[PDB]
Amino acid sequence: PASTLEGPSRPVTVPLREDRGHAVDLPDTDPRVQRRVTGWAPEQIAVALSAAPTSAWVSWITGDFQMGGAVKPLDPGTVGSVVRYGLAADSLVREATGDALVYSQLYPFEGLQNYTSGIIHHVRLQGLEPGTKYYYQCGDPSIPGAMSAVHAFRTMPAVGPRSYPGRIAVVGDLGLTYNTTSTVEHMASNQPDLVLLLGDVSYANLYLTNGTGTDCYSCSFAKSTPIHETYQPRWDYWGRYMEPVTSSTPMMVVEGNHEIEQQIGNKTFAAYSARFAFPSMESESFSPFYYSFDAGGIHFIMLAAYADYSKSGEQYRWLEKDLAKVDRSVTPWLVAGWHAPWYSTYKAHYREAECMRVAMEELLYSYGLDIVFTGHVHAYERSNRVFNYTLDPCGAVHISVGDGGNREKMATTHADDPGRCPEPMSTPDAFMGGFCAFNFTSGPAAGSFCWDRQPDYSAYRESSFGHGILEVKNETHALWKWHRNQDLYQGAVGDEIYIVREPERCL
Ligand SMILES: *[C@@H]1O[C@H](CO)[C@@H](O[C@@H]2O[C@H](CO)[C@@H](O)[C@H](O)[C@H]2NC(C)=O)[C@H](O)[C@H]1NC(C)=O
Ligand SMILES: *[C@@H]1O[C@H](CO)[C@@H](O)[C@H](O)[C@H]1NC(C)=O
Ligand SMILES: *[C@@H]1O[C@H](CO)[C@@H](O)[C@H](O)[C@H]1NC(C)=O
Ligand SMILES: *[C@@H]1O[C@H](CO)[C@@H](O)[C@H](O)[C@H]1NC(C)=O
Ligand SMILES: *[C@@H]1O[C@H](CO)[C@@H](O)[C@H](O)[C@H]1NC(C)=O
Ligand SMILES: *[C@@H]1O[C@H](CO)[C@@H](O)[C@H](O)[C@H]1NC(C)=O
Ligand SMILES: *[C@@H]1O[C@H](CO)[C@@H](O)[C@H](O)[C@H]1NC(C)=O
Ligand SMILES: [Fe+3]
Repeated sequence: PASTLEGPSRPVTVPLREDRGHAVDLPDTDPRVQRRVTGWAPEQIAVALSAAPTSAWVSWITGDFQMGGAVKPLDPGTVGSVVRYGLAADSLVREATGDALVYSQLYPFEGLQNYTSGIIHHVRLQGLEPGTKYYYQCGDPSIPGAMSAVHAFRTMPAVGPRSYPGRIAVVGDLGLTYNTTSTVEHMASNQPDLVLLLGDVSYANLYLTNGTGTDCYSCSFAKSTPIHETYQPRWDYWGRYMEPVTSSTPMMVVEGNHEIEQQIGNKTFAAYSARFAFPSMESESFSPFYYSFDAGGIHFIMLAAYADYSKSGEQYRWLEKDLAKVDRSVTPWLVAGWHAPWYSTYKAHYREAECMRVAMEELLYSYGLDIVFTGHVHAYERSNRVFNYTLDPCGAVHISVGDGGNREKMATTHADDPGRCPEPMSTPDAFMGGFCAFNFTSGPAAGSFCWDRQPDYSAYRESSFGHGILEVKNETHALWKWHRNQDLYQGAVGDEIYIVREPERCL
C-alpha cells in the first residue's frame, strides 16, 4: 500500500464492469422492515455520540406511523423518554430522561397522501467513562411492556494523542436496497466502533406519496407531480433494518440533498432533523445540519453542504470558532465530513459544490485539515493531497464514498472522458445557488473546464458499491481501506493508503 509521504501517485481508473441494472429496493414485506414490536415498545433504537466521549445519545420511536387518510399527529407527552443504563447487564442502576417529538409530512395537493410519525425520543446519557461498554434499556417504565430489551454500546476512547477508536466506518448514499444490505453487512463484519453516514439516508424522495418508486425522480415524476414527493415509511423501514447496527454502534449522520424533502409551507429536512440525535447543543452549532465532536484524538467536523456556507453566514462563523478551539496536541487529527465532494472527477455532479469549496477551503487549509469524507457521487474516489486544485503536501486527502448502494444509477462516466465535459452553467447546485466554477487558468487543463484524462489530483476512482474503514494508529499515521461489495473473501481490500500527517511542516 502507498503512503501519502511518497507524494502523489499516478492516477488509477478501474475499468467498468458490465451494467447489471439498478439496485432493487427492499420491499415493504421484508421481515427486517416490518413492525416487530407492538403497542408503545421501542423500535428503531439508535446510539449517537455527544461532543465528548463522556456522553452519548440514545434515540428510538414508539408507536406505528400513519400513512394516508386523515392523519392525527400523536401527542409526544403521552409516552415518557427513559433510559436505564450501567456497566453490567444485570445492574442498570443509572437513569436518564429526555425529550419526545413527532413530525409530519404534509402536502396540500389533491391526491397526495399525508404522513405522521410515531413518537420519537432522544435521551442524553451523562457521566460515562470513555472507552467503556454500557448496557442500557430504553422506553417508558410506567407502561407495561414498553421497555426495550437490553442493548449495549461502547463509548469512544478518551481524548488524547495516543487514544483512537480502532475502526471508523464511512458510508454515504445508502438508500435501502439489497445492495445496501451488502454494504451494511460488509461494514458490520469489520466491527467498526463508529459509523459516519455522509448524507442521503433512506431515499424516501424516490417515491410518490402513494408508494410508487423510481430509480430517478427527475426522469419519472419531475413534470407530472406538483412537488418533489416522498414516501416517508421508507425512513421507518430504514430505521428498522438498521437497528441491529445502530443500537450497538454509534452512528453520526449529516444531511444530503435527498433529506431536503420539501413539504407544506416550504418546510424542509423534517425527517432528518427529528429522527437522529446530533451534538448540536454540546458543540454549540445549535443546528442539526453541522456540528463537531471528539472521538479519541480525532476532532470531527460535520459540515452542511445544504445550509448557508458563505463567509458571512452562521455556519462559517461557527466553523471559525470551532477550529480556533482545537488543540492539536490533544486531538492531533482534524477530519471533516459533508455531503458534496469538492474534487470528484465523475461527470455526475462535477464541480457542483464549487461555491462551498471557494467559501470554506482556505479556512480549513489554514487550520491543517487532514482528511475529508463525502458522499453524493455514486462511485468511490480518493484524491491525492490537494488544495485549491493544486497538488500540495499540506492539502487534505479528499475521499468520496457515496457508493452505499441506493437504487439510483452508478456514476460511471468521467468528466474527462472524450466528449463528456459538461457545460459549465449546468453544473451548480440549484438548491444552494451561485456559480463559482470557472475554467482553469494554470496547470495541464488551463483554459478548459475539464481535463482530457484523469486529473492528477485524483489518485483512484472506481464505479463500485462499498464502504471504507479508517484506522488511526497514532498522532501521525492513519490507515484508510475501502472495500468493494462484490468482493466477499476474507481480508479483501479495494483501495488502501497510509495517510501520514506532518504537523511541523504544515501547521
Ligand atoms: C505510528 O503508526 C505507524 C503505523 O502503525 C507506525 O509505523 C510502523 O512502525 C513499525 C515499527 O517501526 C513498522 O514495522 C511498520 O512498518 C510501520 N508502518 C508504517 C506505515 O510506517 C509508527 O511507528 C508509529 N509511530 C509512533 C508510535 O511514534
Ligand atoms: C394533508 O395535510 C394538509 C395540511 O394539513 C391538508 O391541507 C390536506 O387536506 C391533507 N390531505 C388529506 C388527504 O388529508
Ligand atoms: C447489486 O446487487 C445485485 C444482487 O445481489 C448484484 O447482482 C449487483 O451486481 C449489485 N450491483 C453492484 C453495482 O455491485
Ligand atoms: C401513484 O400516482 C401516480 C400518478 O400520480 C400513478 O402513476 C401511480 O400508478 C400511482 N401508484 C399507486 C399505487 O396508486
Ligand atoms: C424555501 O426553503 C428553502 C430551504 O430553507 C430556502 O432556501 C428557500 O429560500 C425558501 N424559499 C422561499 C420562497 O421562502
Ligand atoms: C485558488 O487559485 C485561483 C487561481 O489561481 C486564485 O485566483 C485563488 O486566489 C486561489 N484561492 C486561494 C484561497 O488561494
Ligand atoms: C471553458 O472550457 C470549455 C471546455 O471545457 C470551453 O468550451 C469554454 O469555451 C471555456 N470557457 C472560457 C471562458 O474559457
Ligand atoms: Fe447527494
